[PDB]
Amino acid sequence: MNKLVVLGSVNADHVLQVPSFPRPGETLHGRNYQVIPGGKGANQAVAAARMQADVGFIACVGDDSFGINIRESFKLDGINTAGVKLQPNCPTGIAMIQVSDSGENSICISAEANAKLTAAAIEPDLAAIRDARYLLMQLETPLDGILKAAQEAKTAKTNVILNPAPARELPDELLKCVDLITPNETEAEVLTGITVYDDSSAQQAADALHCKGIEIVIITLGSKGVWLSQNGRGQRIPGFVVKATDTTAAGDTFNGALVTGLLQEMPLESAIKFAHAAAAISVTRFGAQTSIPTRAEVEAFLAEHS
Amino acid sequence: MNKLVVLGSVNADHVLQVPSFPRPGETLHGRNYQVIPGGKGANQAVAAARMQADVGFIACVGDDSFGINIRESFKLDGINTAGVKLQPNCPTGIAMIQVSDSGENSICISAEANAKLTAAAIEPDLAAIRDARYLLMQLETPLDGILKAAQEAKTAKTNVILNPAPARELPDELLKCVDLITPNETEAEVLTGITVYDDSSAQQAADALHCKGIEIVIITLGSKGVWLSQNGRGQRIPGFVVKATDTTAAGDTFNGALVTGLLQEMPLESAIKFAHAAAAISVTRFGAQTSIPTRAEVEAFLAEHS
Repeated sequence: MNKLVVLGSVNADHVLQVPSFPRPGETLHGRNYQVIPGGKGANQAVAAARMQADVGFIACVGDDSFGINIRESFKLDGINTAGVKLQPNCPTGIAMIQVSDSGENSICISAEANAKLTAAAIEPDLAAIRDARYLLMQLETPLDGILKAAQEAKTAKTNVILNPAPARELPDELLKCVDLITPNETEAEVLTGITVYDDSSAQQAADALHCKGIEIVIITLGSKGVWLSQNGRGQRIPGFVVKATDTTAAGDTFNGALVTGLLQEMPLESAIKFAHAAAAISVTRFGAQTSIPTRAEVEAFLAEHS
Repeated sequence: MNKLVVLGSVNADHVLQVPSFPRPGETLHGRNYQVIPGGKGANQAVAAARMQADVGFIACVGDDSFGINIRESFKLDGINTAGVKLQPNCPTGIAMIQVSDSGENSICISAEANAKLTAAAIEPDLAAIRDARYLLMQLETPLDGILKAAQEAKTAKTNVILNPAPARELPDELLKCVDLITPNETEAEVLTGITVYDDSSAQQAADALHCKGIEIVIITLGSKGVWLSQNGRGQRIPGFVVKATDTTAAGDTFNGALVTGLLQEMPLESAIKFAHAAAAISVTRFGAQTSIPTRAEVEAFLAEHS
């Protein structure tokens, strides 16, 4: 059997470059069309697996031949595709982003197949949920599904991780079942109502978060730190003075790596440096699944910086 | 060697219902995304194949898990996949059609493989174009690709029909090589300067075409019917007492069937009627390249009316 479990949303991002934004009536001729596999659960697991983790994936994809072009694409990169199930006649999720590239980006996102990640949808995967040492999830899947996964674990012990991305709002009864949380400043706020900008206010979030049954709270503060708190012990990790590049996974690899730390007996602070490496290497990289570096890398990088 | 030859585009239509017209900044959670096979050049050759004709297709697709599956899909519909030149390291051509649930639409067109079709790319296809009796083509692929196709067709006594879709302004040198023309209200002004809305105005635009070397001029106006102007000796034709819902493949079925008619020796006057049926049956079906009826279906339909 397996030891790491990702529970999340695979989805293809349809990219096309246009000369300007749209408007009602006419049509735009586009250029450089590409499809980049994406979606948190898919990133935060290919992120893991490349660091050799003993990882399993729980996600829902469609039968639109791509949906199958990903169930292997995964399976090769280490990952156990057992709990990634094919939804019949539903496509895997999508993003239609017409580009500015003249300004900002118009994103139109569907959830399609990702909407089948429900309570009854992973009753067979609970086996793996319990016998696993960890569990990783983000909020691109329905809570109804994100929930049974958490609850099945806690009762039969397993630390549970939640990326609050993409930002929304959660019920208390759930955050109690989380043994961490790695929000981002602009998200993090919506979970409590505390605009994070400096060290002292960065602390108020945690306790407010902590107070909801959460042991560890690591709010990414982006270009400068990783606010860590183990029951209130707030800190700071100055990240990496490097040469940045695109957004992409970054917070997907980061969170993807942090869990790769914890499995190989690292203490958190040891991992957060490790994570921030991946979050520092592949941010000179770009794309999505194209960014993510290997163990050989990050470990080498850690050495190259001292 | 096949009797009818179609030259035109291929599309993939990425339609996803949007609930609010896209704007800058933030995203959107649309629903019910479908991938609907398309492209003018492609509807019409599929239209043709549905009316049991001898059709071959000359078009460009891509490596895409579509551009291959579509070519295999063609044959199961009886198509000469000869000239279906494929494209290495390139996606096909696409239409990103955002609904608005409602208000207005956002169709967004991408170039891609519908571009390789240049004068030079159809050279071994003269073989097909010359000995064939008809040539059907539209305006969604490169201009210099058609320009050569029309002339060697004419010089090889092969009839050429030009669907000027989508509407654009064209040079001479080519219009001297057309044997028949199929525009609408919107198409005429871009080539004859006439705003054409009724019988007196419809005779005048035509002439300009006539003055540009075009004999048979068929200006179709979906709702009100078609104005033919076969050398000035012209008339008005009521296309069946019907509607138009997915006019997408409507004027595509019209064009596919009309040439399918003329090919079976039908008189000009009778084939325009023939198409008018299939369009009238096509327009009542939801969907785009799925809104196309079978021959028996159209033929039987004809009996039921008069």
